[PDB]
Amino acid sequence: VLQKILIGLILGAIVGLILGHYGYAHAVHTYVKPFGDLFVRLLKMLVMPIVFASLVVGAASISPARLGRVGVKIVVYYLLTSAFAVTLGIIMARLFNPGAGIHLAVGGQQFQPHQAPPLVHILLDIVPTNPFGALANGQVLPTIFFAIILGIAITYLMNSENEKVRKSAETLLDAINGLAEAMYKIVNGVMQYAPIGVFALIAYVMAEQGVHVVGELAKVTAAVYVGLTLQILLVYFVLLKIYGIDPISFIKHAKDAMLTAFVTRSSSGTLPVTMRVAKEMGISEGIYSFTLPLGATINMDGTALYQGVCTFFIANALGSHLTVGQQLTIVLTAVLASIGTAGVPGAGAIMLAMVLHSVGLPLTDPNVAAAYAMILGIDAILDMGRTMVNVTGDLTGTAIVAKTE
Amino acid sequence: VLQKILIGLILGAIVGLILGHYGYAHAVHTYVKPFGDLFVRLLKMLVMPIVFASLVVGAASISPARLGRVGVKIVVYYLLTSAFAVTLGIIMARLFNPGAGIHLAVGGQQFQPHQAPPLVHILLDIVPTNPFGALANGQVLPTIFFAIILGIAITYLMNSENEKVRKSAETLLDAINGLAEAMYKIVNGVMQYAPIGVFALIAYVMAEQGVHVVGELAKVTAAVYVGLTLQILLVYFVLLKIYGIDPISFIKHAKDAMLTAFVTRSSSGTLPVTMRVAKEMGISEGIYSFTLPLGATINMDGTALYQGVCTFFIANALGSHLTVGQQLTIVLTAVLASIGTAGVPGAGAIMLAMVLHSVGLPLTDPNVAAAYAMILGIDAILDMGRTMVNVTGDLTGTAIVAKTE
Amino acid sequence: VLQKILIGLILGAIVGLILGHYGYAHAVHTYVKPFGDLFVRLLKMLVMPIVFASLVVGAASISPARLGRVGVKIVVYYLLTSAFAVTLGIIMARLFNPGAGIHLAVGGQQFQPHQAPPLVHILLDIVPTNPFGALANGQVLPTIFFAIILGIAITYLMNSENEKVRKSAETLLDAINGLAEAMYKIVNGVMQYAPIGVFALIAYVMAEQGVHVVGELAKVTAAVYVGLTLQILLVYFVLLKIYGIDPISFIKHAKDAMLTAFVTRSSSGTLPVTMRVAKEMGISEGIYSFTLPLGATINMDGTALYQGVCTFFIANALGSHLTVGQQLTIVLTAVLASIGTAGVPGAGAIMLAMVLHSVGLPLTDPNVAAAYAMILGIDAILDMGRTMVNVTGDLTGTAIVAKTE
Repeated sequence: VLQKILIGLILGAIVGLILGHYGYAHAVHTYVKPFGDLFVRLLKMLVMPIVFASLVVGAASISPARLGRVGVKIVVYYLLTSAFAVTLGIIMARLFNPGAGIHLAVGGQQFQPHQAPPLVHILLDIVPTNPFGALANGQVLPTIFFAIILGIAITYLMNSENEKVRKSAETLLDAINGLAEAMYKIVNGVMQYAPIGVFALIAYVMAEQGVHVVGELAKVTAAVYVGLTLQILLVYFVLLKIYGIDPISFIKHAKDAMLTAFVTRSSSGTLPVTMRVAKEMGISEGIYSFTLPLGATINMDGTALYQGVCTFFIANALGSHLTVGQQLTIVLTAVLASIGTAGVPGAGAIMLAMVLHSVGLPLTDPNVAAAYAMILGIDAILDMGRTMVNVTGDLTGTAIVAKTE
Repeated sequence: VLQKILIGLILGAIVGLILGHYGYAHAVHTYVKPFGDLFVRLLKMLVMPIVFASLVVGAASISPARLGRVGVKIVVYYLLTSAFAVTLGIIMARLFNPGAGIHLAVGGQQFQPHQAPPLVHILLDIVPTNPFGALANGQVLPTIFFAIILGIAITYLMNSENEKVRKSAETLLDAINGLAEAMYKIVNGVMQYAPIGVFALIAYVMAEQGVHVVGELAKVTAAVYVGLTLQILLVYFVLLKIYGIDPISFIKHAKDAMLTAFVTRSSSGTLPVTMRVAKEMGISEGIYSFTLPLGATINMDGTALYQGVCTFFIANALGSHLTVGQQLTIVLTAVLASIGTAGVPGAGAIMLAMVLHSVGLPLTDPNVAAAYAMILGIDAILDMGRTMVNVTGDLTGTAIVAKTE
Repeated sequence: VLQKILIGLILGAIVGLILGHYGYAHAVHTYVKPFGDLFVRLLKMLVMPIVFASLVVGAASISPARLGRVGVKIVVYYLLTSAFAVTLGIIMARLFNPGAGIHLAVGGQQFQPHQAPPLVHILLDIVPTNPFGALANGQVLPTIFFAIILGIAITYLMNSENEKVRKSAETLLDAINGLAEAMYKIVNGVMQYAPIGVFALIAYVMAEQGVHVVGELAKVTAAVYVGLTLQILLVYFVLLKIYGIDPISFIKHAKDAMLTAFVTRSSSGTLPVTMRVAKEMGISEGIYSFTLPLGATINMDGTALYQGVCTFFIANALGSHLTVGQQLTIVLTAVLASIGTAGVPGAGAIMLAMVLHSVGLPLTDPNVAAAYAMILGIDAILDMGRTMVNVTGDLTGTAIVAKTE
């Protein structure tokens, strides 16, 4: 499996890259990308039962602390891993270069989605209004919430005086587990397609946007991937070791999701695999159940590091000192944008504006707008990497709060 | 419990009221309404499983009569309680006078709701086309219907020749009961937040519309509340007592629903609590499972009483003789719009036009428009009261048909 | 039933027919059609749970072959039965004649549906993106797919070394079967309404379009019906008989679905009755569970026949030679459109264009557009017949792939 995917990944990225230089970009998109979609598709499909079932059951564990404790632990873990990652980006963007060379074609045309939901209508939006609707619409947040409340609820019912009560409660709680179980059985079968999918998936990415990783972009591309590489070593290997956990047992188990998350670019779409991985490394369904999903949307260290290295790239190709010292605002805003950024195909660059405006350079004065347009050119490239470091870091922390609680 | 809420209630009312007389209305809203929202959120959530689950189970009771009997009983009980209520509000509107004080500013703007669905595509719309969708979209009517057809079906399945058919039936039927059971477990938990919720809720209501209970409205305001008051004494207590049931054990057990319905204003959103109260006083799940939901949308004695007093208020501020003798039309159309009115936040005043134009005064002729416009200024206040009489009345007739059948 | 359904259909088709010849069409439509709608509503209701549940369960049978084998078989079966039907239409439309009587009214108006989703965005669209969304949205295909994958997934879970895995698996698998079981109990119940519905339903159709089946249209009408009849004897009996299964016993056991489908016109909405008929003749729930739905959208021998007799009707009123020899284009295109045509109210006529344009005469050349607009007059008439030969042949194919595999 891991060799058939790697065989696919490598020979793919190569087969792609050739065609992009021979001008077959469009022809890879009309013939190859679908085979790679059937994969992204066949994954998205498991996201909803798997997440749901494996968390109502996931209130197996001790309500008050376990969950509550595990939560407070991984939330603090998430925030720090995020904040650090942008700092490591901020620096990486100094060492390796963004780009001082002047951006040509002024006026790229970048729209203003200022109608950005008020923070209150987001936090309040975390409580479902129809667990069923929320359930049948994606919405892997309220769905998380309702699962927990339903789980905790089921647990209490089993400690009841009545024999009736605890019986029907265990019928349901079992049935829900049937699903939970049945779902992984699938994540496995539909993982076998991953080779073809992976190959076909990058065949597009490279033959469409790789054939442009040159100029100052090449510097940035590299300025990001190196920044990324370090985030794994300097942060995940470093925090794993001190936490009594084997870095090679880690990055060999999670070697499955690690890749899916890189070819798909959908952190959220990778969730079924990410969750099989956590399960297939013996973590309690009370941890990986409320950590990976809550994290498949909060912890985006990779995106944050990317947001840092990108604030400088526009600050350079614009001509500011990046408000030296007050680039701790970037450190902050990029942590705030991390949370927000949604784990869909490629919306980190979109949610990158909030940070850009915080350093002082809005997406409207067409110098900033036309420089941004260049970043968006090398984005299928940039994302892959960060959308790994995004899923990896969520496991790193599941593995921590694993041993811990 | 009832005290923690009562403390919050009275104290909130005062806190609000004062802030509204100092000009802090927009600050309560931006700050305090969300705590009251989180409450309504947390309830709206349980509305869908609770209704579904506790009704498939609800087909424990004897298919033919019980349901078929209890049904026809509670509809007659409902229609009359609604008719009585508007008559009682017409009386209450002649005695306590609405207001012959000539309408002020001419320019209210009220578009015509003529596109009010045909009765055909309303009755037929009671049969769901996708129980799963009807299930996952609110729609607590077709959902009611399916639940019963599912139950009754699960009932026949147990009396089967095969032991497998009867086994699986009892699996499902049980699992379903898990949810239902589990869902009340939450009604009790989420009930604990209510004090903070309640306080936060009226805090807004009063410091936004309470600080406007003046002019002719103050009369109408009171003209309505005194009517509502009687509707509890003269009808509910009187019809409770006569059927061999204790009015004080009633208002003692149903104290919870009554209040949540008063602050929420959501008759429908109060359904979980209301349904716990029904079970928390021993009505069989074969009755409160099909009376309260079907009642949270048909029986709205309060709205009809509020719809009575309000047709006159415009007949007074317009100079119409309230079409003496032919005000039996209000009596009818209000019983007809009662039904129609949906237990959402505040649509009694909207569904009022059906009754208004039936009396002769159309919502288009600027005089009526500008009359209506004032009533709608003091609505949060006006609604709270009738929202109570609305939930209350559903319990009353469920308590009647409790003893009867 | 059987005779009350027949008594309703016969007297109804007449009661209708009469009112039309006197001018009351619209009245039949305001008072009668609703009863015949409450039937179609009461069927459509069970198409979603009956389909899903009777197929997760339907992964009773041997994963590898059985399914796969059964699958490859029915598809070849369908593709041949379809292709034959049209050929049988072409012929039937050469012997019986469309019309050499020149189209009159030029000025009918037909908007070009050039936006016809690509075959790729249809085939990838067969895999759900949220089984729950697709569950709650019709989508009796994505849902078919996810069922099989959750069924097969559950089977393996049952042969698990753990006892926990195999317990919760059989709890779930049972709960699902409960519904599947319950859902047939209903199809029986709401099948009793059938005579009322049937009666009311042809009452409309006849008294609104029957009183128009005259002239070259009456010829066409007969040409399509004589053609359909022949598709039944010459292909269904003659293909049942050869495969060793009694025709009279087949067209006796499926006289139920056979009729609902003729009065409903919705092959898709008839499904629950079609599935009960399958079960009630003893086909394994692992065949009729994945042959009938994946047939209520792909196998439409009826539509296809009607598509050949129509492509001929136009090239006659228009005066072409129907591209003689190359009407095997139609033969092909029709089978291709048959698949596409989806078993809803009356859209075979809509999807007819693709065949027409392939033959040569597009729907926008105001001549063709006016011939076609006549065909669309006697449509629910033509539809009834082909919406039978449509379902009938979806069983015939399950009756073969029953015996064989």
